[PDB]
Amino acid sequence: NLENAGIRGQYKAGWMGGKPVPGYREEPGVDPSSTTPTFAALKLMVDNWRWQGVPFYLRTGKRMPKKVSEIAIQFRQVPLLIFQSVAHQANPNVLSLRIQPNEGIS
Amino acid sequence: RTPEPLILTIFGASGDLTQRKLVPAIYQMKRERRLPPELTVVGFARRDWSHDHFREQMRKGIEEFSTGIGSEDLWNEFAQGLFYCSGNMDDPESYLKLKNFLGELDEKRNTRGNRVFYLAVSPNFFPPGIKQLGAAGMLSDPVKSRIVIEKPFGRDLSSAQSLNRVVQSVCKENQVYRIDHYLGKETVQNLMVFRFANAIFEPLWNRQFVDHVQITVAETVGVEERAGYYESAGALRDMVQNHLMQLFCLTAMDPPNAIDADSIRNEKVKVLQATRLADINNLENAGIRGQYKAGWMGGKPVPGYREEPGVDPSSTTPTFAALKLMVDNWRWQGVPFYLRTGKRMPKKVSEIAIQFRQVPLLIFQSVAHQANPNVLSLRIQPNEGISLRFEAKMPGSELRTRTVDMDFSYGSSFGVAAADAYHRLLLDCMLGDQTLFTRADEVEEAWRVVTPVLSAWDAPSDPLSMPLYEAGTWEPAEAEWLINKDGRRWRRL
Amino acid sequence: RTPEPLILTIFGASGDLTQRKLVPAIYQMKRERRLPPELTVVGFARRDWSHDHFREQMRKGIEEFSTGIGSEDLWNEFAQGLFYCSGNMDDPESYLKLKNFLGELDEKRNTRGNRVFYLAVSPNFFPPGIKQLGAAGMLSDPVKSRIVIEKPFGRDLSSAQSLNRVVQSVCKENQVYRIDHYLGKETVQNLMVFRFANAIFEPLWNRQFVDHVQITVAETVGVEERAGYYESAGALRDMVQNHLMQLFCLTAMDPPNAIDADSIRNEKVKVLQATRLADINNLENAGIRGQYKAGWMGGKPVPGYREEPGVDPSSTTPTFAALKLMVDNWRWQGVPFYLRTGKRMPKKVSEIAIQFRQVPLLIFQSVAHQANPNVLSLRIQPNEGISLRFEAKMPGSELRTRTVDMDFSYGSSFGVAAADAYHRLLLDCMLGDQTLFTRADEVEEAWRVVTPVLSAWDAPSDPLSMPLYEAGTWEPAEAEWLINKDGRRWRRL
Repeated sequence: NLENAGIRGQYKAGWMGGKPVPGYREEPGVDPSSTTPTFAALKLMVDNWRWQGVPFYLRTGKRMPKKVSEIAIQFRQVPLLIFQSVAHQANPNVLSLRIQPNEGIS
Repeated sequence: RTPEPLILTIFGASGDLTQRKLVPAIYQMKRERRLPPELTVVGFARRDWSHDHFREQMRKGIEEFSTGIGSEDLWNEFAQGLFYCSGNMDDPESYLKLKNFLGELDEKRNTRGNRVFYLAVSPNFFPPGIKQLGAAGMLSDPVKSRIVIEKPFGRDLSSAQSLNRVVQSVCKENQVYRIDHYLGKETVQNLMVFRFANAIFEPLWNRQFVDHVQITVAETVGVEERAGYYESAGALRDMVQNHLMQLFCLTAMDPPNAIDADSIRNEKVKVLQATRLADINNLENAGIRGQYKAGWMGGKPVPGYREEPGVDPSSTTPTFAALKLMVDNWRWQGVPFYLRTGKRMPKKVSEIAIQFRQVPLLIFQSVAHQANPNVLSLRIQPNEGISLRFEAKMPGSELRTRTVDMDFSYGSSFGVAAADAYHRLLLDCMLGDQTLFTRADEVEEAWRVVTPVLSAWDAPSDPLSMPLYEAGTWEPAEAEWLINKDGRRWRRL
Repeated sequence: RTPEPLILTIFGASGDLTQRKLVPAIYQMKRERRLPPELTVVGFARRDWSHDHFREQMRKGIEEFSTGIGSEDLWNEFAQGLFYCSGNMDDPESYLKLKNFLGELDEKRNTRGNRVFYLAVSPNFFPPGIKQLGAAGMLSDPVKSRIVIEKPFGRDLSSAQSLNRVVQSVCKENQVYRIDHYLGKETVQNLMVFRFANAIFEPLWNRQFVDHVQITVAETVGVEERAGYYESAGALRDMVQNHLMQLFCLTAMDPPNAIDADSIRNEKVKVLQATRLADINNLENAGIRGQYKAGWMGGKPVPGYREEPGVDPSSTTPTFAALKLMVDNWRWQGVPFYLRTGKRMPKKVSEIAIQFRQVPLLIFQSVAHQANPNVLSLRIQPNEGISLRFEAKMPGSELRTRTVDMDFSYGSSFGVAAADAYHRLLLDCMLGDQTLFTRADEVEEAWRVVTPVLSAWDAPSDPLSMPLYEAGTWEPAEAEWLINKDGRRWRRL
């Protein structure tokens, strides 16, 4: 069932920077009623002795709000929850690298 | 090693089971020249007996329920030291007479002023006896006085708390010995020395590898001439509170920092403080009960529970009791435990099984597309030992894997066997250390853990709704559904 | 799964040991339907043989050095594929004659074209033979021609490099089989399955639980025959590079991702690429020589090394070795690997002993105050199996530990061994699977590892500077000093 490991897409008319932006099937050269995708997403898995059962999610696209590039790693949750605190403690700690403007490690 | 002179003034009044269990045992122990040569025993009952009267009564008992007297003059020498007093369990004059008796009869060897009171009476008599002892000021010096309390210690949370509070006001701790269940020596020590003296077994006890634990005990006799007591009892109040909940604490305990008794008991109390029923809201996911009927154990048919000498025609007393627990500390998070017990099962096994996780990925394909995970299977009785089960290669020309195993038996590869346990417990009480005697916090903890299901089951219901199982089968079907709902299986022993 | 029929050419045949090493094996294979009835063999070399002479000599060989000829009709049905074509080793005309003979045999016998070339010439003739074989272009198609080169693959690093360069320029590195070694299809697969199918033995294999490993291989037979063969080699190109460097690779190898030969060989080379001796500058902490003198064996006198036929009474060829290798990767950093071998030692045995570490802190008391740590004892010699030793409890009223072990022998649950290793080797060569053979990189890396000690010991020195051990003692005391310099002792075995 390929519908569980990938979704295509295409961008139509909208707004980018306060100025109207034409859709994909309007550009000077493209053929109306096309099928070439623009947004792609996947879900890969690794089968070895140290990455068993940890899914990887990939993404890309065009005409998104801003340029970035991230590699976000998310860690598990603590076993005991004595410090229940507030907001359901739904804030697991992550470690994110950056390969775009404002390079750094956070 | 060698204890000190002492006076064993039994407070258990006049009975049959208590004397039959105690007097032959203490006589046998004294015969084996281990206690100090000179000792005294003081008799207390609710009747008038001549010295020769109960002397010959005890002589008849010991001759009937042992191998007789090893010597002839030694019998009279031992009997010189067995006296009987007069009194009751409520009269203040009774304790006054006992005090006079002791203060006059302690002249021989002075007994160094040490005394101990072994108590063996009907459970309802503990509060009056302890209150009378406390008001009378029998024991004041906390160096030579001890008090022993026998089973049962209670029946529910409130009674246990009340008894603990009452006994706390009279004297401090380090003097009460809540003897009842006996998980004898040469088992607890064996488990410690096997677990905390190797460097290849300790790093394999985490949520990382261990996936599943389960503990089982099983009997064969069922119900016997003790119907008078068992008529007001249950599996929950007979085994799950006294034996299984100590085996579980011993299995899941943290490594202690010293070999002293205080550290071990402290660790046991700490671990038995994060255990809870799996599904407290709905008892149908964490509890099943039963009652055996229409048996065929052995070569002859055996009658059912509701139809035998001494019964309640419409009763609901259980005899099988599963359970589920789930510790949630920093080390055993998300790992379930199962407890099972019952009566009238074929074999009398009592084991502990640990099932490890599967390998992260299967390079090698086994037979029938399935593999048997590794298992450590510490056995308790009979033939105590340790077993392991790993995987090897079938001698064929293809990558086909079977399961082999290795064994180890204590009896054959070490000595022959051991001795009785009651004498060991009495000697340990004599010496003055408390390694296996429970403290007064874990009793309350166990009662708190098992209270919800106890209250739910105690409410009377339809007598026709009790699940039943024929004597010979392992379990009723509901327990099978409980275990199978997740994807595991009872170990067919 | 019987391989397809084909024709064999045996270069340098009709010599010595070729009959007893090939004819009985192929005869037994054919009798056991291992090959189709379309199998033929062809002789070679220069002496003027005869087809009837070939039949008579083969009959004599099978009668004398095998079970027998079985049924006469069986030999009649066999005797159609044994021809001969005399020719010089370095004669291109004889090579063209061989090609014409092969073509005629293909046309008549209808062998379908596929071929395997077997080489059994003296080891000082590989370059000319390979070059002249490649001159005529007998090896063009990929599955049509496989060439097997017998022991040994050179002596020093330079000779091996030259041979590799010569081989690389004639045929693709997919048909050359270097045979070599003797580890069959039992031990290798058994060890790999045991390591990579359990969920307990894997996490305890890195550098934070293991302390050191030892690998022992011992024999009791003397130099026996082949004095000329031994005098030119010594026990460093005979048993310490062929055999003893396979146990190391199999023991210290990272897990693979498949089963075919590619992944296994790649992992083996990757492991072998990051090893080195201990003290390269000073060769006194990383090597000891030896030589066996006169002694007692089996209650009978046995002469020393310098009394056999053909050995001059001044030779310095070793018959004992001892190294100390060390790995330098992310997993085995700082754990020595003591190796061993020898001759005339008693109790022929092989072993792989792994010794774990001690516990962080000790709270218990040892009987001998030694506290022997746990050991795994993988065995390869007869009585194969796995044995592990841990601690238990001394019966009595005291806390002491005593070392006891489990056991599991392959000879009880199994014992039906496979055929001769040579038969399986030949079958695998026919069908095609390079799992059990060696690539070029492995050979070059082993030679690079052993180069310094070999060069140092090859240089001439004082005739009486060889440390000496009599026949029967385990080793000269120098090896004992090498192992005791750090504290860990040689395994008593």
